[PDB]
Amino acid sequence: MKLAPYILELLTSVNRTNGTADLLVPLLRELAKGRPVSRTTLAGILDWPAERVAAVLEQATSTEYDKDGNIIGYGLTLRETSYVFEIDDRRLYAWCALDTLIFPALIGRTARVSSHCAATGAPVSLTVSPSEIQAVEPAGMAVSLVLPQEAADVRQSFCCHVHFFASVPTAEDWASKHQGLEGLAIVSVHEAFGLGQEFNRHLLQTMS
Ligand SMILES: [Br-]
Repeated sequence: MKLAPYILELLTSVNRTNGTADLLVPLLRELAKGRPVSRTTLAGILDWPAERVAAVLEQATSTEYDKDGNIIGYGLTLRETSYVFEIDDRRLYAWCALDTLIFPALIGRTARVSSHCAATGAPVSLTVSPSEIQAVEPAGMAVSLVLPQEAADVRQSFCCHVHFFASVPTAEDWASKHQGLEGLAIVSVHEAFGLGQEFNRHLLQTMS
């Protein structure tokens, strides 16, 4: 299917102010270590004033913080979700299925991803590296997509609709009961991974 509209809107929703991509990659790499991230740690990595870190994050409405005010979630998160995302000996989580496909390339590490089919509850898993997917179980695994909204919180408008399914026919049956969602579409996990690759290429091309 044609994926340009999805790539365009996700980039628009993710890149709200200059420096967002510059901040996002280092942040994901820090979160993948499995501990909360302080704004001063980010400031030092980037060579920015901590105020500026704060300004970028403030536009990032969905950002999750802990009781200490440290960052614990921005796409990749320490707070439990339906999408388990493990890097070596650290268990992390992700906000949605497409996230699990995108982050390995940005972090530079291979992740073991696991979840359950949104329609049937069957366990699903795969291994996602920066360049390819492997051990897709079951082999016909699928993903749902919707068109992201520009002036909405990304979790409410996109992430909550983007799931894994046991198969394409199972996903399509599920989708038949989900009208009024702009751009709702079912793709194989392979097609979704390719969408992630194209998104990443465009995102990285906007960094320093
Ligand atoms: Br198009």
